[PDB]
Amino acid sequence: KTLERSVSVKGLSQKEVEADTLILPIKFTRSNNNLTNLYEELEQDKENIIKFLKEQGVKEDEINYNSPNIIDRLSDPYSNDTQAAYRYIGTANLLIYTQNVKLGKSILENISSLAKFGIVTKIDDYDIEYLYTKLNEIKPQMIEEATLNARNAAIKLGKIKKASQGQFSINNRDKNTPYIKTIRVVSTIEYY
Repeated sequence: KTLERSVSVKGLSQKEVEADTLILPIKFTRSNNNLTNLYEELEQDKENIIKFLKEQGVKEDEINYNSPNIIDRLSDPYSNDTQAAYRYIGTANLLIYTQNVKLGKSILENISSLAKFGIVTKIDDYDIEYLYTKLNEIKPQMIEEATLNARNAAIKLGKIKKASQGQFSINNRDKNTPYIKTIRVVSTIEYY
């Protein structure tokens, strides 16, 4: 004959949420034969970048700044060699950390405007972070939802044989909407 029967159902919980944290590092660099002048040009770059960031809606207290990293190459432009350069190169980093995640898009689209001033910015897309830092806080209720959805398909009637739960996934909604995240989990329940 047959020795047992069971039914398995996958329940789905899916939610779009708004990222609550944007981390946006803006690197900029200068070279100079004179180190004091290198620092003066980086400081003017810094002031100009901050003024641009505030025009874009960033507040002072969202902008962090570590000491610039200077490299002494021991070079001189007077030297007639194929690799002559300025003695010093320095790189600085204005690190934006803000809950105002919807600003990122306009900062990135407009930061090219600072070429005016001779500013050379580098923004690495790999290091721009849009995070939903409440991710772990929300998982319990979405697991419960997915498990309840599974139970209701199963009703739609013995005990449970095996229950399991995938890992959560978290994806950008759109290519052009990185501040909205789509969170998903699937709970698999098997009943007799």
